[PDB]
Amino acid sequence: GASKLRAVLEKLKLSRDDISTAAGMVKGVVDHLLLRLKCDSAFRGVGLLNTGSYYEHVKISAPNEFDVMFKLEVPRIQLEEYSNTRAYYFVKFKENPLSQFLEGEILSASKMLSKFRKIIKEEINDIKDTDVIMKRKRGGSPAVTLLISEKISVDITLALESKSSWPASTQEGLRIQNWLSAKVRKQLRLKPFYLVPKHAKQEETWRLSFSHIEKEILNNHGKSKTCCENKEEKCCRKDCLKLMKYLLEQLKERFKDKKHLDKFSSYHVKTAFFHVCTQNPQDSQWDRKDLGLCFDNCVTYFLQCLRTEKLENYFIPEFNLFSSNLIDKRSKEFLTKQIEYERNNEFPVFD
Ligand SMILES: O=C(O)Cc1csc(Nc2cccc(CNC(=O)c3cc(Br)ccc3O)c2)n1
Ligand SMILES: [Zn+2]
Repeated sequence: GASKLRAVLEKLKLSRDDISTAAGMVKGVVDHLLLRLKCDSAFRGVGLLNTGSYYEHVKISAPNEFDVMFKLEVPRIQLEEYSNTRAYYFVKFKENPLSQFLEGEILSASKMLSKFRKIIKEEINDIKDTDVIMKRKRGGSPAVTLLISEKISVDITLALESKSSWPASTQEGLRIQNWLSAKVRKQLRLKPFYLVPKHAKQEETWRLSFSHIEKEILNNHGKSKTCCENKEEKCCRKDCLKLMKYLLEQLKERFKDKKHLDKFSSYHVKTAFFHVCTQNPQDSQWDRKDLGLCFDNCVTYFLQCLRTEKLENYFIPEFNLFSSNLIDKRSKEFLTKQIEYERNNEFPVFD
């Protein structure tokens, strides 16, 4: 079966590294937006989360779809935990550039997104080169989506940066100690945390964002410092993640007409994969000759999470991604049925 898996990985590589003028058209549009935003006293300290890398995708089956984050440093920050949710907070301070966005003691996520969208939609009209259009949708983050030329899309998210100790909810999270080490857990937690506008079921809440840590773990994934740097040390961690992302993206497209899978995203997949990496910390548990075995095990864990209705957040342990108060049993049982059929028929959806 692994020869079908490696064929799927071979086809996914042929669309990645290919010659595309889109990755430069995206960078040119981003730089335009970022320069205009810096003119405003509120958005003066704005810039990309990972500079040099605009080319970031949530979707592995949609190369034309890009996803960027615009970070802004919020000093003198003070958080207040919304309704014992563990993940959702209000933003309070300690005259400030964003004083124009305050409502009582709480920072308006709506009025901040408002000025943010306003500026962008004006910067698009000042581009008579390419036909950029601003799509407006509800959900907090992604804040805005741009369509360059045709069928080339960029999702821009606004994130507040706090160069201070991560919230008390994260104390027992990121259990990488027996895999990536205690030294690494200490280092990563010394990095800043990001907050994106996100509505909790109105309330002007901000949610914790760990996108920078995710990329950090994925680009240095072995117990060995030289994992995947030589022939003797070749693992299948990344290919296992790639395939799980591709399976959920394919099933989501298959049943776009129904509404059962709308609630599932690559984040449920990545959270589940990191729990597997923790459970199997050795590089010898991910040898490249075991791709079929390793992936089936990844599929099995994700399935156990759907059936038991338990998927702990990788960063905030008391937060369950699969609780009944977020995703209904019927939707999880539909996703279980589809994955079980695919696995039993050696993944036809991959084709
Ligand atoms: O924006 C949406 O609707 C889709 C979406 C994105 S994160 C989410 N749920 C979500 C709910 C509660 C607490 C968090 C905290 N963060 C993460 O655990 C996280 C994990 C990885 Br791996 C990568 C980046 C992350 O920040 C997240 N839902
Ligand atoms: Zn490796």
